[PDB]
Amino acid sequence: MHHHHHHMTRQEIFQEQLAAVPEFRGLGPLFKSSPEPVALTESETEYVIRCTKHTFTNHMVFQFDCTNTLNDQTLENVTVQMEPTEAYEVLCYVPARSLPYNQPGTCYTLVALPKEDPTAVACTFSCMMKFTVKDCDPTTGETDDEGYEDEYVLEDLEVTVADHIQKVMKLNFEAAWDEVGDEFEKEETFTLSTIKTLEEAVGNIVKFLGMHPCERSDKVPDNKNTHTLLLAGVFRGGHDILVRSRLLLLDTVTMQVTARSLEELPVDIILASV
Ligand SMILES: [Mg+2]
Repeated sequence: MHHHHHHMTRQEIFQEQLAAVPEFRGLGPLFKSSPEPVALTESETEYVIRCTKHTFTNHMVFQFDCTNTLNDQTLENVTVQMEPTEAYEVLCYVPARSLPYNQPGTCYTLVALPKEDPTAVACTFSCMMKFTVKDCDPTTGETDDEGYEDEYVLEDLEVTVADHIQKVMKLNFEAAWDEVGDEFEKEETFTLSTIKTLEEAVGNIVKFLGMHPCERSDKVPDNKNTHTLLLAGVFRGGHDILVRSRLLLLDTVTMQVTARSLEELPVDIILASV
């Protein structure tokens, strides 16, 4: 046999970084990280704040990679305070100790996932940078050690169902469907009373759920007013979540959505979210 060398993935690298923060020691394995960050300030403003969402089994860590672009200040003890609309609970802030001009640094916010009503995955967080400002001379580097506390309002951060699911390919959706079986199979019919094409309905569902459309089911053929969308993912904690939507277009769209998993909670989440 030929022996390959292991190359670390993006997820393995984040896992290593996060396992090195003492506050995150008991979170269990990293489940997923958002494939691209979100900017929480407008372009060409004082700060660049790039947020990556890291999902664990029962928690989420929000990583903020932060740049102070102003040459007449250094920021210290920087966090991004987060206030949720729903029952996510902030547990810990890990600050960036120092943000000198044009030297990026990372802070984190740790939150628990909703316990009492675990289907409540949608949440909006009001975000505010909190920090100490120390004036410094742009040319001399000289810093005034008498700092003061300040804050800076950021854009809201949205968390959705797509943050709790990792997309996964299934080449044979029906085999996967059968393998999971029907112990927690649930179906709900939804009326999409504003939507007048199958293409819009399918595109919207695929984007919202953040699951993988199997067997080219994200492509609607011409001459058809019926269609079946087949979606696959893995829910946090490692169990597959599979969704079938049977859509019918008559003036507008109606659909029968069925979900299967070995775990009841993701099925409930899909149906509540859609
Ligand atoms: Mg200034």
